[PDB]
Amino acid sequence: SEVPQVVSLDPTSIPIEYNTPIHDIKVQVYDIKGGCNVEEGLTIFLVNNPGKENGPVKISSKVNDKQVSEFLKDENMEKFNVKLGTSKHFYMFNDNKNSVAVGYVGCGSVADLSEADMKRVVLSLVTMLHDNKLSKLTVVFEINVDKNLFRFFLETLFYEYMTDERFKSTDKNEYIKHLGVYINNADTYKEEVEKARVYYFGTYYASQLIAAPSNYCNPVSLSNAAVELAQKLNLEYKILGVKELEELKMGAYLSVGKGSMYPNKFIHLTYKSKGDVKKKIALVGKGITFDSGGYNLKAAPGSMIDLMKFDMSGCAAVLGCAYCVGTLKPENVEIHFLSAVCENMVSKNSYRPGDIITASNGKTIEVGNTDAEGRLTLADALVYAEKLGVDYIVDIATLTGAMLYSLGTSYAGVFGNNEELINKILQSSKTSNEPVWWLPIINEYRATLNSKYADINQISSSVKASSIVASLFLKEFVQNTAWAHIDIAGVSWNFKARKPKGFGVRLLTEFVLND
Amino acid sequence: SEVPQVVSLDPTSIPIEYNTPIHDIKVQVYDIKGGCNVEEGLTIFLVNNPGKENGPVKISSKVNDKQVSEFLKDENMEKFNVKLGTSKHFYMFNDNKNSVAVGYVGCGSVADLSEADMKRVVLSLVTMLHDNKLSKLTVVFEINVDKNLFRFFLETLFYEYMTDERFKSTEYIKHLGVYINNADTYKEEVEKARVYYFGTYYASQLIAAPSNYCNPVSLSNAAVELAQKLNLEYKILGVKELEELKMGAYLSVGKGSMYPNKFIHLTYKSKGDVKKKIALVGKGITFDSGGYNLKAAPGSMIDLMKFDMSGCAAVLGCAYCVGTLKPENVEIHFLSAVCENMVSKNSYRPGDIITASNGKTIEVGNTDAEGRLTLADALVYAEKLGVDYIVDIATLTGAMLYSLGTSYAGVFGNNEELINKILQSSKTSNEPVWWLPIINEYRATLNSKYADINQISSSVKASSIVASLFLKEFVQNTAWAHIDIAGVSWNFKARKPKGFGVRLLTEFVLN
Amino acid sequence: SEVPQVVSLDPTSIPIEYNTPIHDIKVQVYDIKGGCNVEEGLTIFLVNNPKENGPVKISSKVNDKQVSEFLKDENMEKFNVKLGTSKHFYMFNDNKNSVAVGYVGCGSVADLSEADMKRVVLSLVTMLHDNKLSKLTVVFEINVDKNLFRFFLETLFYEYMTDERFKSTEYIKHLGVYINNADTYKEEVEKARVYYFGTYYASQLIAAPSNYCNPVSLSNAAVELAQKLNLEYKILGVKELEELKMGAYLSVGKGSMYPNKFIHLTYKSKGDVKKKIALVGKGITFDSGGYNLKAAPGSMIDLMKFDMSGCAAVLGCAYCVGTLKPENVEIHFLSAVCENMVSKNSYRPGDIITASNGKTIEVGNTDAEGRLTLADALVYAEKLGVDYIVDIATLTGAMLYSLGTSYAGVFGNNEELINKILQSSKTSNEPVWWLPIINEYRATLNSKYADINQISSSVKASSIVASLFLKEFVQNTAWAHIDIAGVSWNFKARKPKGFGVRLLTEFVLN
Ligand SMILES: Nc1cccc(C(=O)N[C@@H](C(=O)NO)c2ccc(-n3cccn3)cc2)c1
Ligand SMILES: Nc1cccc(C(=O)N[C@@H](C(=O)NO)c2ccc(-n3cccn3)cc2)c1
Ligand SMILES: Nc1cccc(C(=O)N[C@@H](C(=O)NO)c2ccc(-n3cccn3)cc2)c1
Ligand SMILES: [Zn+2]
Ligand SMILES: [Zn+2]
Ligand SMILES: [Zn+2]
Ligand SMILES: [Zn+2]
Ligand SMILES: [Zn+2]
Ligand SMILES: [Zn+2]
Repeated sequence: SEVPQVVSLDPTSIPIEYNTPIHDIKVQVYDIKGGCNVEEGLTIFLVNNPGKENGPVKISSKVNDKQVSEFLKDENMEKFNVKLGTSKHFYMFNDNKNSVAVGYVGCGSVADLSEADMKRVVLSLVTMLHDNKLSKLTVVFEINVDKNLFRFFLETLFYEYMTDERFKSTDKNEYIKHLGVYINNADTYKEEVEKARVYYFGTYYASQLIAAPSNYCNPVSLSNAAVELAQKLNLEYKILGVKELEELKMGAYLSVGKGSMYPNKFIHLTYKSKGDVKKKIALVGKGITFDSGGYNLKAAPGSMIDLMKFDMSGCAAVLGCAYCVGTLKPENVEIHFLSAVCENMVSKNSYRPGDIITASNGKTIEVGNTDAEGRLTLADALVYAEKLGVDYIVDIATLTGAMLYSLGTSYAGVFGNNEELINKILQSSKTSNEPVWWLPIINEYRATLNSKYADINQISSSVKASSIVASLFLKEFVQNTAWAHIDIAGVSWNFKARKPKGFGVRLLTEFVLND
Repeated sequence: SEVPQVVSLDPTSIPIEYNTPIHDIKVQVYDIKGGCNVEEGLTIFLVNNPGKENGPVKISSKVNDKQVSEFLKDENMEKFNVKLGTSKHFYMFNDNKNSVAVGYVGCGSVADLSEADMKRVVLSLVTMLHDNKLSKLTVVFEINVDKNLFRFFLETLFYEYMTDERFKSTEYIKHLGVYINNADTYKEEVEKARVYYFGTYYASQLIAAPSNYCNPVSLSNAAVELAQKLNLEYKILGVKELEELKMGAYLSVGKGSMYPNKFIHLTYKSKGDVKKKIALVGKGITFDSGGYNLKAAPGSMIDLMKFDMSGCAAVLGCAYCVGTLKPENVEIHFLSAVCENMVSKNSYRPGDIITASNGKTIEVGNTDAEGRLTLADALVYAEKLGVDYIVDIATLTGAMLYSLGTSYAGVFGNNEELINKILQSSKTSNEPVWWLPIINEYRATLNSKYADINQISSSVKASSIVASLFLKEFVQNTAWAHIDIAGVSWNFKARKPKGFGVRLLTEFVLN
Repeated sequence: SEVPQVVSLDPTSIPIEYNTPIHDIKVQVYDIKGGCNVEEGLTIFLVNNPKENGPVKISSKVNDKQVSEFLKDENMEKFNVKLGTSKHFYMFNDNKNSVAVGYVGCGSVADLSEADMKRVVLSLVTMLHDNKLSKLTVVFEINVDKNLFRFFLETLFYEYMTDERFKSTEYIKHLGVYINNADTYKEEVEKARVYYFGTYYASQLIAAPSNYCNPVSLSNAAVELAQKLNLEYKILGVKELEELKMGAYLSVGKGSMYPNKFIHLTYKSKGDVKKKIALVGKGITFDSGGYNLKAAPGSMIDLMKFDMSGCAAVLGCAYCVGTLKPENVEIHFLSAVCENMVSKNSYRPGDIITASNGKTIEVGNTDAEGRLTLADALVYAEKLGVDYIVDIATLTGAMLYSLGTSYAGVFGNNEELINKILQSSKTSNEPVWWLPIINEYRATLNSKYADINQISSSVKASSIVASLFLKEFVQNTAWAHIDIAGVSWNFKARKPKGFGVRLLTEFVLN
């Protein structure tokens, strides 16, 4: 579709980098039991010291170089400790009279690294990659990691190493071309390499969409990006416009976008396996391209209206999952990637606080607050999802700011109507190392959504547990299907690092794959 | 006339039910001095006990049933008391060996029940109707009530009994019996109560109706339909006509709305010599966002602001009653400058200087004080009609909640006699109103440096008075009274409108 | 009796000025008929034009040719009568003596209101403050009744007077009045002087900072005043207050370094008493709001020395009553005085306390301390067996949103008493508007654990809710309540009005 402009300078597409520097890195995996070769670039050892905290550095691996081995001997390394995050640079000449660069990153004293500890290690490693024109990196694992944590290492490395310069003009300014990995039982880890590279881009793709400003990323331009992505992955796609949405009676969703200059666009991507189907899955993401709050404008102190381009993070995660799925191509499964995309703006055309609107399932809704627009969009999307006749419906959304008060910035919350699906989401959490916590849908609060005139209240008057109340509202639009709700309002944006996380991509993909 | 839409799913008319289940209730009034008979349905005795606070229940009236009488002996009822709001249900077999349902509502210990108390009696009575599949209700009055309070009982019964389900997707009684002393005089109050009931309930339907349904176009269409179902003269002034009349203050407010301004002018004329011409003016803001002075502050309650046309709803509800009852020797003008206060590129700005139809220039200090601007141009219009009385009713100021609260509306004005008539009408209609002053000392704070007058005050925080001072500037030589119903229009506890003003304005017109 | 100190530099008494320069002003009142003489000082004509912003015209005959020439229509039409506008010129008279002549515009409306007359006086006083005059002469070319005339003199005296007790690093001696029917107005002159000081005495107490005016020193002041006027007096200390079981009032004062002090002054007539009145004044020397601290924007904690304006008004009334000495009445001047502070000893939000009438009270907001002190004061008052009880208090900030800064609110349980107040408002020219005690709001004060709530959680009609509360503490006596929170302090002029002295005095005398 054509993107409407106010001025000719208004951008008419989202800039997207497909071919990243990371994709050009050749990755080699070796077994430690054959010894380490130390040559060009930077060679880093991941070292810990179990039990003794801040203990001295010891190098276990055999180094196939007499000079370097002498340098890395215990007597020399004892002056350094393994405090998690610590790093050191070494400079020396090898057996062939060439200058080599060696070093280590401390992995603390705990034998089992959490997904957070791993991130801290990688961030230390990225520091060594930044402001250094290296042609090759070599990593030597002298720590115990399982296959999932190893993959997570690579993904995190690839993600943090990458730098988004899509909107830089006058302020720019060499990535490595080779990445060597030494690890015990290397043959058992090689399979994770390309999985990591695929999970990397799915996450980085979502990141680009979330980071892109609302004048670049609007409902028309975003849906366009989905079409382009589907075309590149040979996914079936359907983009529903206003005329189709009207006949489908999506009144709740249509109301939210009334005050926007950009018409509503409902994204429907489908991946179907070439084998007989055993499971049908619907993935629904909240896709508000900008959330101004509507007439309930985000004007209160700490409402953070400048962050509100983030409000399509759920849609981004789902599209990123679409990349991972359409690339890895899982068998015997059919997936629907769905998003009701629109923009919540203030206008003469906007919907009002107090308005009564009718969702596609016939339920009438009294809007008590226009800044609770996400559940309204999701309502019509959930009805759409169930109509597809699937086994699982999973939605992911930056729905409630209360999540920052419940689980904070590290853990997402999962709600649902089916315990087994919840457990499946939680298993996907562990294998993707994207932390999620199970929160209740307390039915005692349901009565507060009883409207005097409408079928149901959008919001509660009394209950301050908005994350739970919102889940109660969504559950009203899934009649008889296993359904889960993931709230990523707290974890989607990395506040200290000033960038998106692309949270949800790897989690949803593990869910699809391990089922 | 055609309602503009953004999407096809947008409503283009206000759903209105005219024939309610309350209209299907056959009402009979008997005199108690002949006996009560029971039989079918539920029979409720309104009882009290003068003197003793929680004194025993004593059924004094004669019951035309040996069984029911034996059950209603003093000794049997002695265990019950008459605490205001107390209710009980009884089961027994009458002389016909048929199961009958009997009970009572406690009417306290005071000989003269108050408006607030009578509503408490009714609500307790309505509770008995909501959870039971009854085909008939019988109410026996063993308390003293005058004709007005009796009518009030019926109105309040009818109002609280009726349930609005216009906006829901996913068994009323058919008979009402009333036993009462001096029944023949109370009989005429019945159909008057039915008329007062709907005028009130018509108003509430409009107010309760959300702002996507009730817009300046649909509301004015509803008024035309009402005018046509009665036979009042009607004319809806459009933007073009309003421009020719130079109603700039009124036109400014609606600038940011997707709905064109509609000025409602209804007229009732008696078929005889007119001795009094009256102009009723209702504030008709279908939705009040506040304009660029957006309602964002804690406690501004923006999601309620569909009620900001309660003044118009009150005026239309009165038009129905007047249209139905057809009073004599009067000519009534039902006026409302309807528009919507929205945020847009076309909206008017704080600081803007606008020109009223009487030529006075106005400096806008706050866009959320928009009611008095539409009223100003409506008052100019009303006085040009050459009337004897101008009365406006409006949800104008939030300060009312801090002055009089949620029960008592405030009345302002430039003529004591007119105020006295409004206060009198407040008594007989049982819609409480308290007289508040227009303090002229505060007028100096409406002096502008550039415009002829300021919209809002600089220093004074008594906005309900300051607003009254602003309104008075647009009535040069006609008795005028102002009724602020911003405090009383919405029943917060019940989460519904009161339809406040309909009965007051009708009592004012009739008498 | 002895005022406690934290440091030796802390004040131990309220400075009071009794003999003011106003008392040194010799006032003569002449009839306009016969013409006006202009010989010394300033002569101001009070002129109107019944049109708007119309020209100035002097109707009165001036027995001086030079001034007459200055006052001819051709000269005066250059000026206008816009309410409060003034001009004055210096010139020589027939005797070649320096005189000053001018006018104050009185607008275009024939009957001046109390607000209008104040703007006129303020324009008059402006000329007084920047001219070294020996004599002011005011010629009334407007119509004023006896009451408005006396009100003119009181307001003139009050605005003219400058309080300088707290300043560290030449009033006129003669006042002349030309007015039609001068004889009927002369008797109002000395009454004005009395009403002025009663108002000024009160203002002196309100303006006095909270470190000067504390529970102890304020009660000490009341005794000093009571002795000068030969009124009997009684100051109740904490021990008495404890034996009287005044828990509501004692609770509020718990966090203060200053012990609670209950002021009880009594005026008795030599003639057989036929009416007994008790006047109750809110006496909070400082109101920080307690643990419910006044910390919200616009809570104006720096004003809160005014929170004893009610007590000041009562004492101001006591001066007038003791001076004019009315007959056949016994008046009781009451005030439960204390301070509302934050401390380890303070009363907390939530506390349930017992008033002297046995009613348990759940404290929902420590800043609503006024009604608690008033509760035990009203209980004390009824025990005196009086016919009328009138309390006057800076009780609710909501008054600023109802009536504003000019009209005080009056509540009550007896229609005749309220009307007597409303009439006193008319004759004292201190504006008061009747407000309703809505019984339908009473149910919000039903405590879950106490007999009654201190405040309402829902209803925002604070003045009415507070009226319902106080109503619970008067069982069988005519009682009226005057909320002067909005009108007590003159914000524009940055000073007290001493509001209520003249109102209550007119109530006692008439
Ligand atoms: N009680 C009540 C009332 C109205 C809105 C909410 C609410 O949860 N609002 C959310 C919203 O705007 N959804 O569209 C909302 C608000 C803030 C964030 N946020 C996340 C990170 C930083 N801020 C996320 C979602 C709740
Ligand atoms: N001084 C000044 C400044 C700006 C607004 C007002 C003012 O009176 N605003 C009113 C308004 O919006 N009129 O259109 C207003 C405000 C609130 C309510 N309210 C009623 C129930 C709950 N709230 C009603 C009317 C006055
Ligand atoms: N419900 C409830 C809660 C908390 C305070 C009040 C209240 O009315 N408080 C009054 C008080 O502090 N009394 O001691 C009070 C009295 C006067 C003002 N005022 C402001 C400016 C001029 N005067 C403000 C508050 C009521
Ligand atoms: Zn929102
Ligand atoms: Zn949102
Ligand atoms: Zn408004
Ligand atoms: Zn309004
Ligand atoms: Zn206080
Ligand atoms: Zn106080």
